[PDB]
Amino acid sequence: SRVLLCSAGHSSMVVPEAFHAVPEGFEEVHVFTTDSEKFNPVVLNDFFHSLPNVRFSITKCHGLADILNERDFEFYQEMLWQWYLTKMPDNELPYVCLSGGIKSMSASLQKAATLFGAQSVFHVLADNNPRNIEEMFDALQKGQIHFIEMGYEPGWAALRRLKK
Amino acid sequence: SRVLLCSAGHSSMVVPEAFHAVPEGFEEVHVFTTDSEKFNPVVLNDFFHSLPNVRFSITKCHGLADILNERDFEFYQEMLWQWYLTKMPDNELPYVCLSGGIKSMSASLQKAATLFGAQSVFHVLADNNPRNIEEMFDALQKGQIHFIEMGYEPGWAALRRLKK
RNA sequence: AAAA
Repeated sequence: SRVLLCSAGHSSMVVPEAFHAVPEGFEEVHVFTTDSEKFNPVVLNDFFHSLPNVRFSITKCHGLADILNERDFEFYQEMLWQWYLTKMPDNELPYVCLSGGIKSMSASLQKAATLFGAQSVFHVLADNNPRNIEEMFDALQKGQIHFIEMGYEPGWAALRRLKK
Repeated sequence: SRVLLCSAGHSSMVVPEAFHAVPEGFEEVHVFTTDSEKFNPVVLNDFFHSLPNVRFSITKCHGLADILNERDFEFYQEMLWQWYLTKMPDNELPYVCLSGGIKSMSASLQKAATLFGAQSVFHVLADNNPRNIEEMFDALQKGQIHFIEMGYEPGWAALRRLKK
């Protein structure tokens, strides 16, 4: 199974855009984000539940709305890394999109990909930042969505073993 | 010399906020950004023109307006790391603010700090994102500007010698 | 998705 791992922020369209980084799409899409109300899950649940062959989940860093100090970041990172281990497939490395969330959320996800492994680690950028699924598809058909591979990450099998 | 190194984006207020990460201020602030016309330095230059004793410079990634693909990122990263070596002080590590620019710009800056060294690597966060100098001074008074330390970076003395 |  191809599995996509993503952080999310306010812009609802980055995870859907990231879902199109690969022609086949993805079998599983998993999101990690804060408890902030600046993240609205409804658009994500609507779109991904309407796709037939896709397992979708949103995991919140429970009790944390914002990363405002060092303890917040540490708590977020601990929850993200355990989440990464839980959601990644058993016989393959996941795909990882970094574009969602705040910079430090994204950098923590990059570090996780480096330690545990990622088949692909990528940014998605949009010329005109589509606001909804219809504009996303319009942007895709016009070649206005760009995917930037930051690099394959082998990770350490000695760390992937720890998921048990 | 306390020196601040910063990526810059379209929110012109992150660098003047970062200037206040340390009570004694910075003797030098150096900014690196893209060559896109969507970069308006005016409010940035206003702030440091009212601190004429601070050494201040803006360096552009000549020819690169955006990071749209892997070659764009790689060219950005090579100039950024050259500039980091050029700007960092001779006998102590610089301070590094990560909050400006797009995520990939910021990740490349953090990698440079990891490699060449940084006394401090921090994000600057604002409760309500000032848009102008007066709003920022108000937010600083009221403690609405937050600073997150991501970590001291010793770097490698063997790489620092290469500024020769 | 250039302070989410």
